[PDB]
Amino acid sequence: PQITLWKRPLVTVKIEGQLKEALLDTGADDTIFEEMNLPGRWKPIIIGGIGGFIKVRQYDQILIEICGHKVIGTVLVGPTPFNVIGRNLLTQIGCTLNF
Amino acid sequence: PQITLWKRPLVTVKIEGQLKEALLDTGADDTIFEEMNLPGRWKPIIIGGIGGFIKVRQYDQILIEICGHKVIGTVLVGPTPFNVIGRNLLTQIGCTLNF
Ligand SMILES: CC(C)CN(C[C@@H](O)[C@H](Cc1ccccc1)NC(=O)O[C@H]1CO[C@H]2OCC[C@H]21)S(=O)(=O)c1ccc(N)cc1
Repeated sequence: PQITLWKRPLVTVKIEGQLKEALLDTGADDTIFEEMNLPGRWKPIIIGGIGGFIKVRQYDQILIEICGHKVIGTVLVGPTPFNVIGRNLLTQIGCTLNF
Repeated sequence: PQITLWKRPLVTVKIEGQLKEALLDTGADDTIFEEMNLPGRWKPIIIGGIGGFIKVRQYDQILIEICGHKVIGTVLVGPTPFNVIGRNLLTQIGCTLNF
């Protein structure tokens, strides 16, 4: 689908049987989510953004279904004010910016 | 132009005679830049991100030239680690996400 930018690019995602809206963020290298449980072992990491840094739990090989499209990749879990889909996953769906 | 997301969507920008690379950020409501002087008065404001908050000087009706396209709108100046082009300006060029 084509998405304009007059409103926040929210999309519903299915991840670990959980339904959530997520922000298609081209400014995000990686995908981070609010607190929720996921499969496998994880590494603690710190990510930097506007205003400072936050500690998050790093998880690899996470299944997310995004607007009917399937993807697997790294998903970080931490105190983000919003769920964002970063570029690590936007690529796999062939998402592009266009103007 | 069509832009893939395997690398950061950086673009060269011209703003107040200054050349700058900026991040096309669909996760950014507004456009912010690192410290720089711009003409006229400004209002102090606070913006929120993943790491926390920062105070920035708000300027309205700012001319920015982006990859050959011209736009005018609000541009904030503050301690961002990167210059980002938020949705307040991404719309005016008719930028869209596509997958
Ligand atoms: C700091 C930059 C490199 C931009 N980043 C993504 C960006 O889209 C954030 C994503 C974002 C969105 C909402 C809240 C926090 C962070 N946008 C943002 O900070 O927006 C603020 C300026 O315009 C306003 O719009 C809303 C918040 C304000 S980031 O959050 O820090 C980031 C960096 C690395 C990763 N892996 C994931 C996210």
